[PDB]
Amino acid sequence: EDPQLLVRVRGGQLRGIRLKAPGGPVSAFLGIPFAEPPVGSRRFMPPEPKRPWSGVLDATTFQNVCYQYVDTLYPGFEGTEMWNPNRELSEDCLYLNVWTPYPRPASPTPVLIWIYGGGFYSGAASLDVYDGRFLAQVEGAVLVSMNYRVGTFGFLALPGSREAPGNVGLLDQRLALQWVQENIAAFGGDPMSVTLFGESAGAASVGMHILSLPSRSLFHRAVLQSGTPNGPWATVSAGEARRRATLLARLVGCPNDTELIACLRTRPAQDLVDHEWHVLPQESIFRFSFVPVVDGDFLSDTPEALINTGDFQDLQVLVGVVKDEGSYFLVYGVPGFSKDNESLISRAQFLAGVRIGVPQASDLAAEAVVLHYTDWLHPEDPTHLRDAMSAVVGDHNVVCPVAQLAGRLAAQGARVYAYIFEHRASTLTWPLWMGVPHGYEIEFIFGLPLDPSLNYTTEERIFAQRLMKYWTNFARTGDPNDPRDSKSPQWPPYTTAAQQYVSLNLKPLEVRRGLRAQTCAFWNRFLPKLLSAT
Amino acid sequence: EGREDPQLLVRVRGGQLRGIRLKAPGGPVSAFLGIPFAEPPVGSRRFMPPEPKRPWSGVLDATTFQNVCYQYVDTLYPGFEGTEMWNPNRELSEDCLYLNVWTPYPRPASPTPVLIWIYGGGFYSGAASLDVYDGRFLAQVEGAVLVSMNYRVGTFGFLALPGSREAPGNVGLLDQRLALQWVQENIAAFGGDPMSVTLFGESAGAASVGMHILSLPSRSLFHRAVLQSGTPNGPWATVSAGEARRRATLLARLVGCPNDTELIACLRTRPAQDLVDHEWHVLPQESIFRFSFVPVVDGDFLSDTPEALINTGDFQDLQVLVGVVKDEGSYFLVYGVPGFSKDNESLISRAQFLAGVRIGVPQASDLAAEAVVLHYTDWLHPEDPTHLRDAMSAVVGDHNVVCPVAQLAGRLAAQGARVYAYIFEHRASTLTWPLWMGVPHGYEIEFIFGLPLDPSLNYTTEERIFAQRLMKYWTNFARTGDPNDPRDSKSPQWPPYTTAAQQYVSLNLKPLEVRRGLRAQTCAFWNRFLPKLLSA
Ligand SMILES: C[N+](C)(C)CCCCCCCCCC[n+]1c(-c2ccccc2)c2cc(N)ccc2c2ccc(N)cc21
Ligand SMILES: C[N+](C)(C)CCCCCCCCCC[n+]1c(-c2ccccc2)c2cc(N)ccc2c2ccc(N)cc21
Ligand SMILES: *[C@@H]1O[C@H](CO[C@@H]2O[C@@H](C)[C@@H](O)[C@@H](O)[C@@H]2O)[C@@H](O)[C@H](O)[C@H]1NC(C)=O
Ligand SMILES: *[C@@H]1O[C@H](CO)[C@@H](O)[C@H](O)[C@H]1NC(C)=O
Ligand SMILES: *[C@@H]1O[C@H](CO)[C@@H](O)[C@H](O)[C@H]1NC(C)=O
Ligand SMILES: [Cl-]
Ligand SMILES: [Cl-]
Repeated sequence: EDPQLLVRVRGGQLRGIRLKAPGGPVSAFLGIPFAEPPVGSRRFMPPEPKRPWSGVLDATTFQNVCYQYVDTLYPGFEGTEMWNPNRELSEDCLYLNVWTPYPRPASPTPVLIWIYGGGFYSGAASLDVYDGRFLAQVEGAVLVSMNYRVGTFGFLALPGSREAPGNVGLLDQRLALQWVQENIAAFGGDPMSVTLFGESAGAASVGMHILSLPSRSLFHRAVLQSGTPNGPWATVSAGEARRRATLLARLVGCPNDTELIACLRTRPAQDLVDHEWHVLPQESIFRFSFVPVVDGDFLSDTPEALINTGDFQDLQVLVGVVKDEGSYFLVYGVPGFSKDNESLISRAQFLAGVRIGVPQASDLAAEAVVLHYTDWLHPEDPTHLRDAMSAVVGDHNVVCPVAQLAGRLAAQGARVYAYIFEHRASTLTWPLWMGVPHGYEIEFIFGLPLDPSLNYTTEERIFAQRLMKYWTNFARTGDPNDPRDSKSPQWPPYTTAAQQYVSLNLKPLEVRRGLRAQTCAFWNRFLPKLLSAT
Repeated sequence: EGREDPQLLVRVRGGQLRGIRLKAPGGPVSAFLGIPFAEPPVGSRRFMPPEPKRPWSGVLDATTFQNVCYQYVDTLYPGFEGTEMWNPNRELSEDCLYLNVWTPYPRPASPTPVLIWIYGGGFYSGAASLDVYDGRFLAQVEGAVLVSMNYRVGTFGFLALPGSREAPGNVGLLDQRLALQWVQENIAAFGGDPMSVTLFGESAGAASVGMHILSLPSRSLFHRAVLQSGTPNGPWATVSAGEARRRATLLARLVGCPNDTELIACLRTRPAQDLVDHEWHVLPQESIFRFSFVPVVDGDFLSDTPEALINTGDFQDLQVLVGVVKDEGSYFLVYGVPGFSKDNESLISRAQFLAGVRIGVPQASDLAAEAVVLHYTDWLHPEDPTHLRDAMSAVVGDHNVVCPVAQLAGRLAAQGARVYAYIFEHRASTLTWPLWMGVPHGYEIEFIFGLPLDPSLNYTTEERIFAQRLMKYWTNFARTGDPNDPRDSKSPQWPPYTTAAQQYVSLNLKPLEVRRGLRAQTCAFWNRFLPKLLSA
């Protein structure tokens, strides 16, 4: 045995495993259950806390991945496989993971809680890019990551019903957060300093915890990477959720809510996943079938209303985007795009792409988008049109929604820091035209380049160390700047006045002003006004 | 005759004329001023098409400028050179259809290309006798034969009751056309080549030139054209027959008048000054860069809207030179946008900006106005007074001149014409308007005409060299349809404007510089998006 790998939490004893990190050992407690398996009659229902266990629970291996659709667009392709489940799929998946320095910290250490992305229909805390050993070893951080239900299992809703209230996947995350308040101290973590961070749907999830009162007492700071609670894809109305739920029911042979849900519960998991994608209202990209719902409960109102009228006085937030938020999504549905060629498109393909990229847009609105992104000096140039289609998708779904959030949070009392990540991993396997795709800053924040066997450049390894510092400094103090180091340059807070943000790349920090200011004014101020009349 | 300068006696279709020998910096020039080309359009001729001037007896004296067409006189800034320089400099009268001719002295031995100037003034003012349109420099230095004509403005030249016989509209344009025919028939007597006539004009004059390009009967009277800061298409150069009818009958009511015959007959009994006194009271909304009586789409002179005509016209054998000045809109702001004055910096608030936009784009809906505001707002400093002031200027300039010009250059180029484009960026050292206005509408004219060559005018030496360059460009273009000088490979060339490369040059003290895209993004907003917003 080894007293450093043995811990006692409210539900019982656990035994972790000593793991090897480039510069030393780390303690890892993997696959800890935080809820009763949400199986059988518990499908679609809120999670219940895990009942106490006897003996020493083995926490040396990752638990199962929540049941979800598996990507098959590019079989054998590293670029896609790296996001696919790396453990058995099962509805019994509510487990979390903890990494801590070895030996366990002498004094309470700030805690970082990761919430993965995957459009609310996929993902898992066991993926290699979320490996928390690096942050634990190098920065002495206590890192936690939980699995939460996705797809229909976590978000199918029949608003108002008792058996399928919606947002249970968000409640899974919340329960994991409560578990941290109650047990993290046993691992040397400071429950009084918990920072949530996540990417994409994970970022939107973090945003939702910021906007839901019951979550606010479970964390202190937040980081949203390439994702927000507001925006066109992160939420749906109660009406739209009901529509999709009943439509999915129909597609699988079911059928009063109770009856419908009861029948949905008798169906095999893969049956539900098989039809998940057939409930989307129009042909589109960056749209997901089962996502959080404005239930008037977890979310008292739309994220839009909540961020416009919220008081964020004592909150510190770090937000940012990658250089090419939209490239990735284009190959999943826009005619003319592929990872295998340059994807130089025609102007016609561009107008077609926009209708798919902004599925909710009227013809006039679509026209405005086209006229705004067309480069009138080279209106027919294939390369510009291709890069413009990427920008439309990235701006509409991430950048502008992020600019919007940064602005409201800053205007309403929060301390905000913003960035744009611009370094493309030397090991990226997607084509060059995609630039720095959605999700590729993660491996750097988690510190993977510090693993010699991964073949990153020496520069990349120094870069990752910088980023890890920023994130952990932010977790420690609510300020990413190094408290002691007297000449940086400094990363200034983001404000509505100066709108300052920094570029994260191999070069030293560079301060810039206005995050796609003109273009986001188009998306955030004009387009809305357009559709509410037309 | 007997003792007179034999070089100043000339005969034209209507009779004998005696000109005057004038002095130009580098030598003498011949000037024939105040030649009548039409019967005085007075009394029962008011509002009617011009009739050719009947022959006269004896030697008509053509040594001084004739009357200025009856028009509104600006008094916004009494005593101010900036405004006075455009005011009438001869007696006002409805008897005003006269033209002027400048030629080298002695008159050219072989046929010389002819340049015909058509003045601007929003179709409500102007005169060919203003100092900035003095043709002596172009005649003396480039050996050009320059002609300029007065044409009726305001109600006298554009009030129309479409379909009627007594006030068909566009008579001011017909006055111009009659002067062009007069040139075809008589310019040879002065040594001008009737087979090489280039029309050039600025603002309403440029719009006029554009309308001659779009009206078949005028096409046989000229060969090349220059449009400076103006176009026949755009929001101010024309009105629909319905709108002209409305304005004319409203003006009729305002002066006590009331069937078209009755109305027009009553209008003809009214004193000229009474018509001018109510001219401005017929505009549909509060606005700037909008004029009461302008060319009407009558389905005659203009068979269709200038927009339709430039989109479907064949401009195969046409060479055109077009351009704008650096700050087309500044000037207009002081005539109606609250917060703007020539006497202070005109730093404005964001609220004043939104209000200025409603006045500057008077025909825009609330949604359209918001679109303009959102497009011109600098979101990094949305409240900065200086940027707002400069943005208000840009809105007015782009909507009324720059984008309409870009639209025109594009259609002409795509449809067979040879087009050359420029942006004039030099501010006269002698300008009396405040610095914030930059290079205002109309201030490139004194340079094209060569005034800086006159020592007494106090222009800098560089300005004088600049003027000489411009005169060369314009006359080269008039001679060959190409502004470039064949005997000179050093000076960078001025490339034609094409839909593909969209090249145009900057005209300033520096040597020519080629640029691409004339306000391409912003004009796409005005020319492609705003309209579509309108179709809903
Ligand atoms: C009116 N009505 C609803 C009847 C028809 C209207 C068409 C709207 C649906 C389009 C959804 C966007 C394409 C996504 N899309 C589809 C799909 C869904 C419906 C139609 C065509 C394709 C897909 C389908 C299956 N079975 C399995 C995997 C995938 C898939 C996987 C990943 C991903 N990112 C997108 C995907
Ligand atoms: C529907 N209803 C008729 C009841 C109201 C609509 C009237 C709005 C018209 C505003 C015209 C823009 C200001 C021009 N504007 C006006 C004027 C016209 C109407 C109302 C207020 C001012 C002016 C007035 C007089 N008497 C004499 C000279 C000038 C003037 C002179 C030069 C210039 N460039 C512009 C000028
Ligand atoms: C600039 O001027 C605008 C127009 O006001 C006129 O000019 C000023 C200088 C005074 O002489 C006044 O009597 C005139 O009516 C003003 O509306 C504007 O506020 C002025 N700008 C500022 C803020 O100084
Ligand atoms: C790229 O491949 C896609 C599908 O494989 C195809 O539709 C498109 O035309 C190709 N583009 C190029 C660069 O040829
Ligand atoms: C030109 O300058 C002279 C010398 O100062 C002055 O007497 C004259 O009035 C000026 N004339 C002009 C055009 O301003
Ligand atoms: Cl005016
Ligand atoms: Cl006025």
